[PDB]
Amino acid sequence: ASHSRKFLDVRSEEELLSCIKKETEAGKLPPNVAAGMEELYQNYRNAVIESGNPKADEIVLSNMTVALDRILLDVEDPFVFSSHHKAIREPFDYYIFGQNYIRPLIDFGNSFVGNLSLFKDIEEKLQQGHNVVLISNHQTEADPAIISLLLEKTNPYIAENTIFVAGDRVLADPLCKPFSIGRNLICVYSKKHMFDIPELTETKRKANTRSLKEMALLLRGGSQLIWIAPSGGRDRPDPSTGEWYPAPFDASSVDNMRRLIQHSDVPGHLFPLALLCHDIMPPPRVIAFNGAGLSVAPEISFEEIAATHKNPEEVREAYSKALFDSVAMQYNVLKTAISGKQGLGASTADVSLSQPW
Repeated sequence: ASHSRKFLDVRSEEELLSCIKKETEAGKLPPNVAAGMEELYQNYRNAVIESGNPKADEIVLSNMTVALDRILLDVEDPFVFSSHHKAIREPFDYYIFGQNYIRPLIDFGNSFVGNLSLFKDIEEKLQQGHNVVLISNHQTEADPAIISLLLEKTNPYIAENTIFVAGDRVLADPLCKPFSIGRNLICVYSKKHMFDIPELTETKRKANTRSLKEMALLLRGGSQLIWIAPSGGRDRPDPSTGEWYPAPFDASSVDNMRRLIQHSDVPGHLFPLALLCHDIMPPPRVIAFNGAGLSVAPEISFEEIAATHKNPEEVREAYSKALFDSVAMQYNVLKTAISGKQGLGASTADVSLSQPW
């Protein structure tokens, strides 16, 4: 069994669309995957053309041709994710593939980074051998790429070496897998969906145990940069007001992360991180060109929280809530800069915004 390379011979939208139909009729694409490709093509095309980019036609055809080639390759021979997955960069550079694919969807012109200088401080801690965990919200299946693209110029180390805790659809759906192959990951089934199919819960636990043992081993070696969203899912708009805010954190996931970092025999840090990009690829399909925001702020002192609270349970919830409140402060600044149309004027004493592209 060899890989079919027909999508690479495509030279137009018509040939690209016919190639989907031709591969489907030849039985090489299940109907759901063929439909998802059509949807992906149309939505991506519209978003890039809608953006006004002078090179939209070329960009769409190029990026979609490669994407469809790589998706088909995964349908033919599905990648299996190791507990810890290192980004594949050779012989096909899946990291660059994913960067290039998402780049045209971000309106850099209206995108913002909060507290850039702190990402440099994060690099200096990693240079010292410390471990750093970014405690973040999560908005789209493309978060890792969006994070990486916003920091690619100023902090390429972070952009390429961050290890994302991720799992579920992005590691299973062939439309998403080629993107994930190009990222460093710790593969974990979310608590959120753990019970969706009860017959599979034990299998998921066992897999999460392997991944978490591997993550602890990595932390023992030091210099790890890990991203995790303790809400365990993507943010959703308020059902009443329609307003988007970071989803509440699972305080136990936070506490587990803090404990691992404390018991790694290596100095570690948890920083609150906010990301704003739901418009680009929103959760329940839809793709749009839009500005994005990323911000980090200083670590919360667990000691101070422990010193001002009355018992263990209250301390754990207060610590998670302090991280959440920082993420939400930062997220509000990004929101104010972007949908609030304030740009850099949204800056506050806690969040200094910049556009370093």
